[PDB]
Amino acid sequence: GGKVQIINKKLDLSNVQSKCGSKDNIKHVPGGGSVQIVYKPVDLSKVTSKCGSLGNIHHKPGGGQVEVKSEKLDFKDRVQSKIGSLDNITHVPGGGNKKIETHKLTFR
Amino acid sequence: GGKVQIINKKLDLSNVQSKCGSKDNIKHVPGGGSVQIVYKPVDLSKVTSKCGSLGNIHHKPGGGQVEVKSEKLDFKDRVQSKIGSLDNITHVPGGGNKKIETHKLTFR
Amino acid sequence: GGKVQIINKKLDLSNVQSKCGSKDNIKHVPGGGSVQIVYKPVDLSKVTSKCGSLGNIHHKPGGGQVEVKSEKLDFKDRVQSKIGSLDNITHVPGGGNKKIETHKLTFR
Amino acid sequence: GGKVQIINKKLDLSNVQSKCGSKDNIKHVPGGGSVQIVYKPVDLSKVTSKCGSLGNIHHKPGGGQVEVKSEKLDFKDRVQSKIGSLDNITHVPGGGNKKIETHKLTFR
Amino acid sequence: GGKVQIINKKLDLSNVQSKCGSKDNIKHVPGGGSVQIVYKPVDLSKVTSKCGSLGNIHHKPGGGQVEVKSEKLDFKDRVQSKIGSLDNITHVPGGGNKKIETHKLTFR
Amino acid sequence: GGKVQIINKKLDLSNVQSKCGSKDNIKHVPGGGSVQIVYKPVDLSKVTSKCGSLGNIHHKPGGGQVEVKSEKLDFKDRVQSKIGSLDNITHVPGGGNKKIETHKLTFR
Amino acid sequence: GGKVQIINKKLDLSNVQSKCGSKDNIKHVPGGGSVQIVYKPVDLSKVTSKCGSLGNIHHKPGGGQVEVKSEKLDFKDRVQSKIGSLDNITHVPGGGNKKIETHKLTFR
Amino acid sequence: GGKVQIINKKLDLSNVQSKCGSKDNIKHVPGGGSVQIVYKPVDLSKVTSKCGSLGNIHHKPGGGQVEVKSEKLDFKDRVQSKIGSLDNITHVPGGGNKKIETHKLTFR
Amino acid sequence: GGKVQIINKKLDLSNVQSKCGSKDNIKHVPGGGSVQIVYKPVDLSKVTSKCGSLGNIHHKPGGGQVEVKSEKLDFKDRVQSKIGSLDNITHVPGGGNKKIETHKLTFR
Amino acid sequence: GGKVQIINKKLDLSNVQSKCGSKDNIKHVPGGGSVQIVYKPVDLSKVTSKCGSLGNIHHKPGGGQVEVKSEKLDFKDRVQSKIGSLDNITHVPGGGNKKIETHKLTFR
Repeated sequence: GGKVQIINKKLDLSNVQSKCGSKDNIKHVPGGGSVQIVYKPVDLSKVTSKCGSLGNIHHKPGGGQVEVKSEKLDFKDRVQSKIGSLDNITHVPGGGNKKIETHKLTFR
Repeated sequence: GGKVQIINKKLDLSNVQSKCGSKDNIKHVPGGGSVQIVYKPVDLSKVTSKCGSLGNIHHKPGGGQVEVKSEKLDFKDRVQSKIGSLDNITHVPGGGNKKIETHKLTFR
Repeated sequence: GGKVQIINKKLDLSNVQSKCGSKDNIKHVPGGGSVQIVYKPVDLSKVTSKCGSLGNIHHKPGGGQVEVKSEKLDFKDRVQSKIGSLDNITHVPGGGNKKIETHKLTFR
Repeated sequence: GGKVQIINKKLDLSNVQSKCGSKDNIKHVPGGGSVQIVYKPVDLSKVTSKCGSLGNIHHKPGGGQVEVKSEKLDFKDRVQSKIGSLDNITHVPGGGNKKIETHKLTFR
Repeated sequence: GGKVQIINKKLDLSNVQSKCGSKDNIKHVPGGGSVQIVYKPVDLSKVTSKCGSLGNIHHKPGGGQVEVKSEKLDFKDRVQSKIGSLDNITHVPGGGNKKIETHKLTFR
Repeated sequence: GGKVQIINKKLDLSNVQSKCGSKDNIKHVPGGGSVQIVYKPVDLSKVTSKCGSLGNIHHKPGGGQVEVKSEKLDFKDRVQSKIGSLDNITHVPGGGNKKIETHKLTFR
Repeated sequence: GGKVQIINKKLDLSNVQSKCGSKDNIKHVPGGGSVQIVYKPVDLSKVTSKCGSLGNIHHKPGGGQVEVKSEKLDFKDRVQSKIGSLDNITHVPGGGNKKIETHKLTFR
Repeated sequence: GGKVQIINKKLDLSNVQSKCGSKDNIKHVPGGGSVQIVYKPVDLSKVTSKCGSLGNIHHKPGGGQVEVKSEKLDFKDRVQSKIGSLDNITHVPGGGNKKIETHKLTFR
Repeated sequence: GGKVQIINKKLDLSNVQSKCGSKDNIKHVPGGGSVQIVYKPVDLSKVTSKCGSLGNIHHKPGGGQVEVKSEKLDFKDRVQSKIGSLDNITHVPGGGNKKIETHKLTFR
Repeated sequence: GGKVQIINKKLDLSNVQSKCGSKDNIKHVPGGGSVQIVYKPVDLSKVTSKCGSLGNIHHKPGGGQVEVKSEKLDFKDRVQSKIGSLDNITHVPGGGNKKIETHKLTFR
């Protein structure tokens, strides 16, 4: 018959801030003629502010409980592909350029 | 017969802030002639503010409960594809350029 | 019959800040004609502010509980692919350039 | 029947800050004609501020509990691929250059 | 029946700061025609500020508990690939250069 | 009574070309925030092709002619002005820059 | 009574070319925040192709002609001005720079 | 009564070329924050191709002609000015620089 | 009564070339923050190709002609000015530099 | 009554080339923060190709001609100015430098 006693008096808590930056995939692209791939971004982040909070309360003297919490996250991947291919490209951001060529020949 | 006693008096809690930035996939693109792919962004983020809160209360003395919480998340992937291909491209953001060619020949 | 006693009085807590920077994949790209790949960014970060908070309370004298918490995260990968290929490229950001050629020949 | 007694009085805690910098993958790229690959960034970072906080309270005299906490993280990788290939490239950021050639011949 | 007594009075704690720099993969690249690969950055860092905080409290006299905490992190890798290949490149950031050639011939 | 005799027979004249480049004042300016002044460009150029042509023929034996050809071109200039002034300028073509200031104070 | 006799037979003249480059004042300026002044460019150039041509023919035996050809070109200049002034300038083409200041104070 | 006789037969003249380069004042400037002044470029150049051509023919036996050809070109200049002034400048093309200041104070 | 006789037969003239390079004032400047002044470039150059050509023909026996050719070119200059002034400059093309200052104080 | 006889037969003239290099004032400057002045370049050059050509022909027996050719070129200069001044300059092309100062104080 044990006793748990938690007395809180005159508690003044303030300014508990938790901030995170932006997570943008493809943003602000004025360039062109490119290949930009973001392949499978997985986000399991956690931004948390706790201020004067309590957890779970479990008063179970002499009990035979079975508490099971399971969180199975599977990301098995079998990737046999062709990602991000770019060729036969002429890219001229400059001005006043003359006689630019790009030739490709292929025989099979 | 144990006793749990939690007394809270004169509690003044304020300013508990939790902020997160934007998560944009393809935003603000004035460039052109490109390939921009965001393939499968999975978001499991959590932005939480707790202020003077309590969890679950479980008063089960001498009990035989079976509490099971399961969260199965499956993302098995078999990708055999062709992602982000870009060729035979002339890209001229510059001004006053002359005689730009891009030739490709293929035989099979 | 043990006793746990936690007395808090005249508590003044303030300014608990937890900040993190931005996590952007492909941002602010005015260049072009490139290949930019972010392949599988996995984020399990945690930004946390705790201020005057308590954890879980478990008052179980003489109990036979079985508490199991499992978190299985699987990222098995079998990647046999072709990532980030770029050829047969002429890239002229300069101005006033003359007679630039890029030739490729292939026989199989 | 042991007794645990924690008395806190006249507690003045302030300014507990925890900050982290930005984690950006491909940011601020005005160059072009390149290959930029960020392959699998895994983030398990933790930014934490604790101020006047307590952990879990477990009052279990004479108990036979079995508390198991498991966190299995698997990242088995079998990568047999071709990452970051770039050839047959002419790259002229300079101005006023003349007669630049790049030739490639292949026989199989 | 032992007794644990922790009395705190007139506690004035302030200015507990913990800061870390930015962790950016590919940032601020005005150069071009290059190959830039960041292959698998794993981050398990921890930035922590504790100010007047307590750990877990375990009052279990004469108990037979089994507390097991396991954290298995697996990163087995079998990489047989071709990472970061760059050839047949002419790269002229200078100005006023004349007659630059780069030839490659291959027979198999 | 002198005699002037000019006999031309079997004359085959071809390919007499006279070309000049462009004379542009302010052309192809993607930059900004500048002061670009072209003050009084005077052009008296002459591009001429003559092929099998003859000049003036003057048959004046024993004459008292007065032939006067005058071409007076005056460009007297008295410039007491303020040309091309540019100040109190912040010019940031770069990206990701922080906290740039430009202050000017004047007392008369 | 003198005689001038010029006989031309079987004349085959070809390929008489006279070319000049471009004369551009302010061309191809992607830079900014500058002062660019071209003050009074005077062009009296002459690009000429003559092929099988003759000049003026003057048959004036015993004459008292007065032939006067005058070409007066005046460019008297009295410039007391302020040309090309640029100050109080911050110019940052670079990226990721921090805390750049430029202060000017003046008292008269 | 003298006689001038010029007989030309079987004349084959070809390939008479006269070329000159470009004369550009301010061209191809990607730099910025500068002062670039071209003050009074005077061009009296002459690019000439003559192929099988004759000059003026003057048959004036016993004449009293007065032939006067005058070409007066005046460029008297009295310049008392302030050309090309540039100060109080911070110029940072580099990246990642911190805390750059430029201060000017003046008292009169 | 003297006789001048010039007989030309079977004349084969070819390949008479006269070329000159470019005369550019301010060209190809990617640097910045500078003062670049080209003050009064006077060009009186002459690029000439003569191939099988004759000069002026003057058949004036016993004449009293007065032939005067005058070419007066005046460039009197009285320059009392301030050309090319540049101060109070911080110029950082390098990267990663810290705490650069440039201070100027003036009292009159 | 003297006789001048010039007979040319079977004349084969070829390959008469006269070339000159470029005369550029301020070209290809990637450096910055400098003072670059080209003050009054006067060009009276002459590039000439003569191939099978004749000069002026003057058949004036017993004449009293007065032939005067005058070419007056005046460049009197009175320069009392201040050309090319540059001070109070910090110039850091290097990277990773710390704490660079440049101070100037003036009293009059």
